Amino acid sequence: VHVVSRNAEGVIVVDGKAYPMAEELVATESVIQRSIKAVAKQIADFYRPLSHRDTHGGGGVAPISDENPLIIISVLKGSYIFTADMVRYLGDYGLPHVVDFLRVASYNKMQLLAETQFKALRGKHVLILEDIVDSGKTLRYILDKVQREHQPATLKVCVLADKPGGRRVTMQPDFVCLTVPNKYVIGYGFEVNDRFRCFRHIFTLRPGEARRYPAHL
Amino acid sequence: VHVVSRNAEGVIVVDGKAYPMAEELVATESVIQRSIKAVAKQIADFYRPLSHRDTHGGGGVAPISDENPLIIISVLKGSYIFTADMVRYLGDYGLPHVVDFLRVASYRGTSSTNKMQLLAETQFKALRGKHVLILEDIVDSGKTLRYILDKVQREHQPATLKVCVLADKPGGRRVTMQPDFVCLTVPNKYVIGYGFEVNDRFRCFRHIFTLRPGEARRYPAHL
Ligand SMILES: Nc1nc2c([C@@H]3N[C@H](COP(=O)(O)O)[C@@H](O)[C@H]3O)c[nH]c2c(=O)[nH]1
Ligand SMILES: Nc1nc2c([C@@H]3N[C@H](COP(=O)(O)O)[C@@H](O)[C@H]3O)c[nH]c2c(=O)[nH]1
Repeated sequence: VHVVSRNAEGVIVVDGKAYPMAEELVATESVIQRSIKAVAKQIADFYRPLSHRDTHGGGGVAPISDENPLIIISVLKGSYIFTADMVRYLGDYGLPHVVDFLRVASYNKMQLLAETQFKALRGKHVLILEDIVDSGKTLRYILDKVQREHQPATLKVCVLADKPGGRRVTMQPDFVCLTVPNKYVIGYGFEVNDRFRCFRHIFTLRPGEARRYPAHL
Repeated sequence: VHVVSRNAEGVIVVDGKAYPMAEELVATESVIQRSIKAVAKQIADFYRPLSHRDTHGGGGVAPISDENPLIIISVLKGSYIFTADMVRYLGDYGLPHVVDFLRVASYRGTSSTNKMQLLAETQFKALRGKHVLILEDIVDSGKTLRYILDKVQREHQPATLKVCVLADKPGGRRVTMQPDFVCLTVPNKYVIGYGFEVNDRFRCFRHIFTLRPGEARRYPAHL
């Protein structure tokens, strides 16, 4: 169980630990984990009965199985902790799956930083695991690229977080674990220059803290 | 308390779930997590007293801090689950750290041994004079880690370079390689579960098992 309060300095404390960079708590670890496990059950219920291209028996179509698993593409770096937890819940619900990774970045225009290494996704069910949908530009770019380069049977998106008010392009993920306020979030994979990703809870960031670490790593 | 049993087919069952690909149980989730958390305390206790190059203020040397954190390089794809768990324990013990990834792959070839390639480079570019810790899944022959250490040292010139492995298979060594931190020791068998794979299968298991002999060729098709 968690205790969420503010100390005498007005700083958020969760389970005895102070978070002076946080404006508000969004979700505790318990709430996050319950939300991910609930979505894992939805993903397993949706994909378990489906069939797709048989690459194990070089055959036609066959059920999702350890021979022909659901293909999961995890988006680095923000989704790796979420992915590690989600795959264990998907295993709990008995969904056969395998995970590869891609990474994208913006210069705002989008560019691939790291490509997936899976090469046989034609006619396969593919699920993207991503940390958050905000404007929707990052996921529109990933979906268009995976669709044209891999030609999957179906392509869906599961996000840990949906920031509804940030949308600038049409993008509604098929699966959403949590809804967050229209603010910059940190914790549980969410970072400020790679800091704060290890927090077990999600918080909104005090606006003055966003440029605290300007030096490139 | 986990319930470990065998069904009428002789298959290992842990908490009601059957593992027909497994020969024996090595470690339950409870044992694995306790072992990782213990090593996280050792890592935090070792690094929090240290200092390294100040890139935040452009001074000389400064203590490990959120301004100048420990640099962790995680080896993809094998270490991502271990890394996700370890970083949360390191945060519990108050160790300032950041994580970047290197991706290495092994391919079946025409030569005597499977061949290694670097698929993804680190994105971090200011590791000179920094304390760097590598997080890796297992040390068996030691060849993979010797390759990674040499590369990281030559390209980044770190102040110090150490290795933490989830698993040590001591009886598989072919080259000198002793990790600085070891969470658990595994039998001289092919292990699966908790990140350990057969062609990307079995990584999601909460427990570590030994693989039934010959089952490493169960999924021959390239993904
Ligand atoms: N830490 C933190 N990252 C993001 C992002 C990052 N930008 C991308 C998503 O943005 P978008 O949908 O606008 O294209 C992702 O790479 C995500 O990691 C959006 N919003 C936040 C937020 O509130 N907090
Ligand atoms: N699933 C599973 N992988 C490996 C490996 C693989 N080879 C790498 C390390 O090998 P080595 O030390 O022999 O160079 C590991 O990162 C992993 O990919 C060795 N032993 C095992 C094992 O018992 N089980």
